[PDB]
Parts: sequence; C-alpha cells; structure tokens
Amino acid sequence: RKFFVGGNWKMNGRKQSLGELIGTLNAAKVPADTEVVCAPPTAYIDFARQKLDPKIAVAAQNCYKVTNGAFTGEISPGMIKDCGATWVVLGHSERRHVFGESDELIGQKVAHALAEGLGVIACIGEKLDEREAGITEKVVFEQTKVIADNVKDWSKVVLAYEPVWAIGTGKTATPQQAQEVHEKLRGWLKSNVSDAVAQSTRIIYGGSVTGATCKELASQPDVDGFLVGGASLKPEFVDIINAKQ
Amino acid sequence: RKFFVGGNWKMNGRKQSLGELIGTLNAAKVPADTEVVCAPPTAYIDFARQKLDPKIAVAAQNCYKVTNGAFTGEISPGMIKDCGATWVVLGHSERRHVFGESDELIGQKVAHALAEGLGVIACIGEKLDEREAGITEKVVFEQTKVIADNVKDWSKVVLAYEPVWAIGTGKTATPQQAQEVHEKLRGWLKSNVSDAVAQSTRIIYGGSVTGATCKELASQPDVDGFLVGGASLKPEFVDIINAKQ
Ligand SMILES: CC(C(=O)O)C(=O)O
Ligand SMILES: CC(C(=O)O)C(=O)O
Ligand SMILES: [Br-]
Ligand SMILES: [Br-]
Repeated sequence: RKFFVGGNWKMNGRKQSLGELIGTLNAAKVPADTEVVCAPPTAYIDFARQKLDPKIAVAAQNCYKVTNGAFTGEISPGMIKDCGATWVVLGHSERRHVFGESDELIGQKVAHALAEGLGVIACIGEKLDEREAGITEKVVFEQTKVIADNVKDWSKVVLAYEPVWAIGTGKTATPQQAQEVHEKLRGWLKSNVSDAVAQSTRIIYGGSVTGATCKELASQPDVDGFLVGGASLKPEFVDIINAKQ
Repeated sequence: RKFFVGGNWKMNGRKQSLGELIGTLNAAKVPADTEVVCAPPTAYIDFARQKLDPKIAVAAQNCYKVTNGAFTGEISPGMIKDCGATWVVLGHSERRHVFGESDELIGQKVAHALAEGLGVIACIGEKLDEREAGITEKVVFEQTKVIADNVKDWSKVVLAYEPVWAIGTGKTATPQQAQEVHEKLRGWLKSNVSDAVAQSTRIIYGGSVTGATCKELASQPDVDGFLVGGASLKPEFVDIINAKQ
C-alpha cells in the first residue's frame, strides 16, 4: 500500500501565509511510493490548486450530497472538481461532533462524491464516552459499514481513523492503541468486503502526530499514513511526509 | 432607507455559468439609491469578486465565530475579507433548520463577523409549527434580540425576514403577511434599540419573489428589499433589482 499523507489545514490560513506554506511543500522531495494530499479552507481550494504543484493533490474539507440546490453555505463535488481538486474529506470528527453530521448524511455524501469522480478520505472514530463504554469496535465498524455501503470502487477511498476519545479529553492514544484499532478495521474489511479490499485499502491515522512521533506511528503495520491537523501548517509537515524514510 | 437587493446563489453554479451570470449582472444599470450584493458558493467567493464590478458587493453565505481554528469545513471573516468580500449572510434558514445552527451560535458569529469589519445580512424567521402556534412575534423577536445583542454598529447590519413557514410547506405568504411581520420587527427595533435604528435599518424580505411579484412586495412600507434565492441565478434578478422603478 502506497503511504498516504494528508494535510488538513482546517480553518487556518490567508493567501499570503498559504502561499508561503505551498512554497515549502512544493520544494519538498516527495519520496517514492508516497501520496500527498492537502485540504485547504473552502475559500482557497482554487487558489491552493493553482499554486501547488500537481505532485500534490488538493482535497476539499467537506461537501454536500447533491450536485446543486438550496443549501446556503454548502459546496458540491462538481464545484470541487471545477476548482481542480480531486479529493474530499468526509466524516471528519469536527463535522460529526461539532457540527452534528449524522452517519446517514455522511454515507449519502460518500456516495455522491465518489459517483462524481472524487477520491474520498472517509473519517471514522469513537468518542470519549464510547471508548470508556468499551464500544470502540461497535462504533467504528458501524461507521465503516455506512461508508462501505456507499462505495462502488475502493481504489477511490482512504479510511482515516481519528481517536476522538484522545483529542481534547486529557487522554493520550499510544501507537499501540492506534495500531490496535487499525488492525480491527482492516479485519472488518476482510470479513465484510473482501480480503483484497482489506489488503489494498490505506487506513491512515488521524490522531496527534508530530515530526518527533511520526516514524514510530508509521512503523505500525496497519498504519498506512496520516491525516495531519495542526502540523500540516508548518514545515514539520515535510518531516511527516518522510515518516517511512 | 436605501433599497437593498441580495442575490443568494446558494449551492449552485460552476465557473462557466457563474461567469455568464456575472456578465449579465455587470451589464445591469443599477438604479439610484439601490444596493446590490451577491452571495456565491464559498468555493467561488474570490472568483466572483474578481469578475463582478465593484458596483456589486460580494457576500459569503456563512462563516464561523473565531478567526482561525480546528473547524474542518468552515471559513472565517478574515478569509472572507482576504478574498475581497465585504458581507456575510448569517442565520439563513437553511443553516438553522437543515444544518442545526443555534441562536447562540448565530449571535457569536454576528459579533465576530462585525468586529472583523464585514457587513452582516442577518436572517430571522419562524417555522411552520411556530406560525401555527401563534408565536411568530415571540420567535422573530427573540432571534432579533440575539442579533441586536451582538451589534455595535447598526450601519453594518441588514435584517432579512424569511417566512420559513411558507417555504416548502404548502403555505403561501401574501405581501400583506410579509409586511405585517416587517412592521412588527421594525417596532421591536424602536422599542428595544432606538427609534433611529428602527428608521434606518433595512429589513429585506426573504420569501418567494419573482419578477412578476417584486414590485408589489417592494411597495410594502416596511419591506426594504429582498434576499433572493433561485431567481438570483437568472436574468430575472435584474428585474428584481428594479422593483422600485
Ligand atoms: C474536537 C473533537 C470532537 O469534536 O469531539 C475531535 O475529535 O476532533
Ligand atoms: C427549507 C426551509 C427549512 O429549512 O425549514 C427554509 O425555510 O429555507
Ligand atoms: Br491516557
Ligand atoms: Br396558505
């Protein structure tokens, strides 16, 4: 599986500073068999795609589930493609848990974005109370099932595990804890989709990762890369791109 | 009060067709004492601002309540300004009732967007069940109070009344029904802010409006313009700009 490093800029950046960040990223030497994707704020998708070299792909941070309509504040896959982006992040923990997006809606978005030709970074993960109740597997398997039920072509999908229980809670996820969930997710794909899909699908880690911790995380056998948050805004992101080196 | 016509493109358009629409709008002769604002999808704010003549202002369709942060899929006022837009629509019925945005959040967004120098088109309106229960005034007064509690400078605000009870319900709002709510809102401003604010604040109508109905709606004494939905994508929008002519 090709190592996959996504940089989610979240709601950060202006043209001057994003241009600067893009210069640093363009200058990186992307190692062999490594796929890099950046997700700018929605107001800057087109801007970022124009400035980033095509060796780096661009993702929207979210989209809606139909191609046009009466949805003030939304964007559609068709608009993402028209701006030159080729991916979308769906189901991010902030959309689910700050903005209330349901599994049903996420599945509908996945189906539409994939049908329209985008790749999807599909995010899953259990919250604090779910972790404490012992239902990690039940939660992430149900989230992954909703995604899988809306996928026709698994070559267009990357799964991102976010340990929401260890983000803003006082809990720390260890590399062994991350690996344990990634292994369970891969086993779900084996039993519910196929062994081939399990073996080829990238499952990237969306918890805390820094230049100092990325090599150990990347060495976990079922961790196939990262969906990076805050470090994606800094030159340290290049070190994370090089986590397997 | 300067007549105010906003065109909310909602989740519609691609570069080719939005460029076409912008050509039609640029070619319109904006009548005296008329203020025109267009709200493109977020992926096209910068694009639209570059192509629209400055005689037309650009609004974002939504924003968040801090200037940067861990809010995948959001944009901030600072980004809107960096893209050359000078307004934001806040509290739109689709954000409240499709996407679950609370009054508390809307008030926080209003405060931040205004502090950052944007104008705000602040939307209010009662749903079907609220209309049927007889609580139109209670609902829209509470929504307007939350907005007003977050306004330091009323010259930067336009209020938009959306008859949500008459959008997608089978009910029709008559011009007299729209006028009745606008008068009540203006009276709320008089009693709770000041007479001066009541007399100077534009209260625009955000229900159904077409070229065939816009002159009658515009003639209502407390209707100061429109926040137009679907007709804003068509040449008919120019007729609505001319509703007072
Ligand atoms: C911020 C946190 C949550 O929304 O619960 C997260 O997992 O990103
Ligand atoms: C669509 C409708 C609602 O969301 O209830 C509206 O008022 O826009
Ligand atoms: Br811990
Ligand atoms: Br009716």
